[PDB]
Amino acid sequence: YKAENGNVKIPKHPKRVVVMADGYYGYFKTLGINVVGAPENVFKNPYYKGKTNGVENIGDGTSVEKVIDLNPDLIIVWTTQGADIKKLEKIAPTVAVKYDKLDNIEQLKEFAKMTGTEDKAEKWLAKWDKKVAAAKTKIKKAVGDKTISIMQTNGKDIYVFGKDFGRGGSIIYKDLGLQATKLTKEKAIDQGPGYTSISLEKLPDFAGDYIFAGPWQSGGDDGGVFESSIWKNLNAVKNGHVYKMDPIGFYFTDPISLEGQLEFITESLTKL
Repeated sequence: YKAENGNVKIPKHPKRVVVMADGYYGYFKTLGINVVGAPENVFKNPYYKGKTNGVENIGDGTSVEKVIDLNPDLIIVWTTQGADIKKLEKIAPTVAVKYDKLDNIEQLKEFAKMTGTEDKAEKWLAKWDKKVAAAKTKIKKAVGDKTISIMQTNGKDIYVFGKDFGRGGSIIYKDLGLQATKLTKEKAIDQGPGYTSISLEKLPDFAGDYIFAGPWQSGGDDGGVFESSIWKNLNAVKNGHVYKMDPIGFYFTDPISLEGQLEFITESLTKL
């Protein structure tokens, strides 16, 4: 059908897709499309491997040779993935998808039109819109109108995320309608491209009543922030309103990964 990389007619009702874009794997596994290969991370996501990977192979997303051997019938990859968009076309209809062009929820609706299973898609949106109801209440009835901030650490820099950049932020601020610090909203939501880099200095400005902290990438030095003097000085840390966050798990935004995401947020704010 139509695409950012020229209209390259796709076979309706495929049966062998190679999701080159890790992020979009959970979207196909949910819709029903049979995937035949996905990059590294896909198997490293808890929400994924944790319970899904019947017949899919690996490959970081470069070896243009491993892609053929899987004899796909559809090659769906990010526009800026990194692999030559022309070469992959030499294997099977290759549909390039612009990163963040679409939404997060709407992005699954597209992958439903592109294929031909809207009935399996609309079936999910029902379950989602439903879980949210429960959660939105249970939460508000257990946290009132406090301030919840999502932030990750990278060296000496900290990224206090808002509503537009992943990390459950779509869940926290949109799907849950929870409020953040007047500053997190002022620079990470009502402005920023989704996040706001900071330092150990600018922290008691963002740190809300509850924190969803966690490292930037799995395996490595936390930077010394979570082990700093100002971080443990905060009020949110004291009361015990800090919940680590698995980066590999919180990096996706597909359906399967969101359910686990929101679910984590829920118990992390309803326990006594």
